[PDB]
Amino acid sequence: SMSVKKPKRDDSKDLALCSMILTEMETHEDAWPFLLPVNLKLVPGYKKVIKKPMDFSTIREKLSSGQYPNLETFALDVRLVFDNCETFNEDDSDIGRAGHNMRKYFEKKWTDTFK
Repeated sequence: SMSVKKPKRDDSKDLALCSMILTEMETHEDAWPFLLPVNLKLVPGYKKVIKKPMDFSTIREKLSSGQYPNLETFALDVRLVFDNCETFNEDDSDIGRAGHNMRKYFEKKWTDTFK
């Protein structure tokens, strides 16, 4: 509350550390469905159904330009990419499997870097 704060957790390396995680997600062999925005002209239904499209290149640009206020808003966008994927793709598809795999890969790196 006013003049009552928990001890100050050091957040000075968060930017650099999120950048490293995102590099690792970008270079994963199963990243290919997620590297670029879904083409809303060429994929029927996507625009209407997925209210908030997100992809790795859009996260990279937001990160590099100071549009994440803290590490939690970064994680929310990464999770949005996988939540979108699950909304549009059957589990038993190459893309649906890719999204599950990448979500796991991310959540481990997230815990090991910060928790």
